[PDB]
Amino acid sequence: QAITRAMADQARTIRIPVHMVEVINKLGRIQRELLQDLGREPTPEELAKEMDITPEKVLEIQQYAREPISLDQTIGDEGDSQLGDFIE
DNA sequence: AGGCTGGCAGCAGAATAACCGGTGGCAGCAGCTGACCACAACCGATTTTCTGACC
Repeated sequence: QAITRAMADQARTIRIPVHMVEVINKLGRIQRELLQDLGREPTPEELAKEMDITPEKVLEIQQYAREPISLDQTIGDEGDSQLGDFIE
């Protein structure tokens, strides 16, 4: 309990609370188990009717579940420039 | 009897899974307002300046 609770509290930059981390993990497991059986990526309608929620709610959860990229990686593959100098 | 001098050798660094309880936020909305536009009228002189009669 302590390890999983603290991993939810500290694993992310923009902190997501524990209950939304629970529903993100549940949506991930549901999507993986449906993708294995279908042979295809499941639609938001199929995920929403599986998890007993709305497709808008599924889209909001998949919106919240995104990690930031970094400003310091060299997006020029020659290494001369980094990403933080290409932002207006 | 060891020691501290000497190269000698080796190395760091820089550049090019779920429950339960509780508690506070919050948004939605009837329901006092209460200040506020806001038309819309209505008058209070005001000044001009004819209008009308006076002898």
